[PDB]
Amino acid sequence: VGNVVECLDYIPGRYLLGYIHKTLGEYFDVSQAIAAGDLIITNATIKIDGKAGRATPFCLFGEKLDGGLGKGKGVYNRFQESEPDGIQ
RNA sequence: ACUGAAACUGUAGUAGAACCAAUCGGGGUCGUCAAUA
Repeated sequence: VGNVVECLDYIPGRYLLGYIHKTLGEYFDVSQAIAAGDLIITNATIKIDGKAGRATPFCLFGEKLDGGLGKGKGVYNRFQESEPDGIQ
């Protein structure tokens, strides 16, 4: 956007494609696999619990003053929980 | 169903102005000393 580039907080799988070509392209036709769907390289997301971190579900809601996942409390799964009495 | 490329946080700017390390002072001159028996 003009003279600034904003950055993602994950690595998209397309950036690893050139590495997939370089390392494995001699063992199979990588381009053919891509076209056929025989290859998936996922996004690289932050490692949590020793595994790929999973994008925070939008069905989670924080108590606006005192809650949310950053505050570690007052997090409601609105797929399963009614909105509390008097708390936005 | 495929990483954009390429681009010097540089350019100009005197840590300086002001402030006496100074003020006063004849290299001079006279009475004892000591405490017992």
